[PDB]
Amino acid sequence: GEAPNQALLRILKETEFKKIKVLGSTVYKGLWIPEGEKVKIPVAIKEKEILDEAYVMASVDNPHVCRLLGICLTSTVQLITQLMPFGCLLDYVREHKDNIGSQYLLNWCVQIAKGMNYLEDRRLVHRDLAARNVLVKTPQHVKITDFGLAKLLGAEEKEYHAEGGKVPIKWMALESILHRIYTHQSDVWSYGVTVWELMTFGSKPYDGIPASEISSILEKGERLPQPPICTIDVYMIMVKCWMIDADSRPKFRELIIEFSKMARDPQRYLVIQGDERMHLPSPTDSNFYRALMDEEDMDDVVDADEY
Ligand SMILES: *[C@@H](CC(=O)Nc1cc2c(Nc3ccc(F)c(Cl)c3)ncnc2cc1O[C@H]1CCOC1)CN(C)C
Ligand SMILES: CN(C)C/C=C/C(=O)Nc1cc2c(Nc3ccc(F)c(Cl)c3)ncnc2cc1O[C@H]1CCOC1
Ligand SMILES: CN(C)C/C=C/C(=O)Nc1cc2c(Nc3ccc(F)c(Cl)c3)ncnc2cc1O[C@H]1CCOC1
Repeated sequence: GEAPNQALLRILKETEFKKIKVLGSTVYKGLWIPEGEKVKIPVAIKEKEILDEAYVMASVDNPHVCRLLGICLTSTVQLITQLMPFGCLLDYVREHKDNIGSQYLLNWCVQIAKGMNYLEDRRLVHRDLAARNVLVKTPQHVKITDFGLAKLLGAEEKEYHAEGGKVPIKWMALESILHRIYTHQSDVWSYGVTVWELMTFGSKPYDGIPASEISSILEKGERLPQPPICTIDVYMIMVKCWMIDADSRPKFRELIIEFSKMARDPQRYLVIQGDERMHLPSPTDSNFYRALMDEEDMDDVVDADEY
């Protein structure tokens, strides 16, 4: 029981949207033009459980998390958000398997963990983290989305018990599979899987194995394998995320740091054939920040903004 959520739910008129085109099953492309303000805000449009998803998206503000611009009540309920032009990261990495480099992959890892740590501070358990629910604003800026299964926790409450509903098994932590328990530390597990998804350029977890065998696979000790491009340093972290003890997994704030240190020297932690040739994103604020210090300190210098 925390502070009054004082977020503003904004109701939007049908007459403000223009040039609506479909994306698939429902979500749409579109343009929002607020009352005669003469500006175009590109938007996505998704068509009472949906009103919970709205409450959440309405209530979150952070550079690596999608915010609801508003809802629309005409005919049926519609969620309006900023259009992310490059779509979901899962499709993006598949689409650019042979054009993605090591700096990008590590930059996204940081950005996601940055978003998730935020959600942890707001007491939200996402419950459906995966590369499909990470979207691309620009190639070097990704955001977390899709709070359809998200749940808020009390100040008191540490876990969330589920009543039975469809959840993707191959991202789920073991406690979630066996005991229907959800915690920030189960989202950590899912984050590990998401990193595995990126480091294998959009491969399918446990490809071939059905969902029924999963709980029993993980009980036996087996995990996802070490991606070819991953040094033991990176794989270690993934495996740490998939540990049986929820409290022994990394913590999203720790994951920021671990991945941020690697991002200084991506070619030391990922070995991508043709990485010399790949396109590089803009230097990170952190990587810039560090070069401005004395050479003696730079070994261990950390940008406080990621701490
Ligand atoms: C991934 C395809 C994909 O994600 N496409 C896509 C989504 C999207 C969203 N998503 C969204 C989710 C929840 C929600 F409440 C709202 Cl309001 C939106 N949001 C904005 N823009 C999006 C764009 C988008 O795509 C782009 C590519 C073509 O042009 C748009 C496939 N997995 C689902 C498997
Ligand atoms: C992440 N990497 C794997 C690939 C990097 C891709 C990238 O930067 N792409 C793309 C970058 C684009 C870009 N960049 C840009 C940058 C700085 C600026 F100031 C301005 Cl004004 C523009 N501007 C316009 N279209 C683009 C389309 C891209 O890609 C489309 C077209 C074909 O494939 C998808
Ligand atoms: C920064 N440096 C470290 C290297 C730069 C790399 C780079 O730009 N790469 C690559 C750049 C690409 C590019 N750039 C582009 C830029 C401006 C434009 F107006 C237009 Cl139309 C296109 N467009 C399409 N594919 C590309 C593939 C690249 O790399 C792939 C294909 C070969 O191996 C990996």
